[PDB]
Amino acid sequence: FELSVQDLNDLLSDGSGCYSLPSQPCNEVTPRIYVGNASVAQDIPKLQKLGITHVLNAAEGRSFMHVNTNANFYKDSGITYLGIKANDTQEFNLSAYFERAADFIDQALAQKNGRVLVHCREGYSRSPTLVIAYLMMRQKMDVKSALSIVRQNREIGPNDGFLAQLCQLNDRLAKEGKLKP
Ligand SMILES: O=C(O)C(=O)NCc1ccc(F)cc1F
Repeated sequence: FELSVQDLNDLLSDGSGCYSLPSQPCNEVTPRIYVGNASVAQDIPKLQKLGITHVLNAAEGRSFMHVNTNANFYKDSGITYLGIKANDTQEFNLSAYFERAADFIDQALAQKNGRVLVHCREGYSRSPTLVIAYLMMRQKMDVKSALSIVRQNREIGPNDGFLAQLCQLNDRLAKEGKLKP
């Protein structure tokens, strides 16, 4: 999938081939789904104002490359938490979590007042990958349309390994007849 990954890179970059970082801490990328950074995840007052009911930490961990939070952190607010201990590297198999994350997003949106924040450290690689996978798996969007819609609403940049994982997901869903044209 080296070309399909390059094709996805061309959709992320500007036309000069360069990659921009997020211009804001948090964005609603599709209705009731937000992608953001560590600071928004750790600002409970901000979360309550946005009306976030569910937080999916896609970078849970203890290092400087992780966000060191847990369900306890959110007990007082009544926010429902899910953590995934992922690393932002080309070899980390985030695809093993796609079903779990999609189920959690579905759980959040199944309540009419539900709003989910999917976040990582910068809201740039780990978290957008999960949202894109969700859109493909649960809203029948092909990878190009899903990545494009997220990228229109937030500067994102999944690493090439994550992008290769999304391409393999796309091939499987296509063949199973689960993608809209
Ligand atoms: O998966 C993530 O958390 C993620 O967003 N990684 C990108 C990133 C992390 C740290 C940094 F200083 C600059 C970055 F662009």
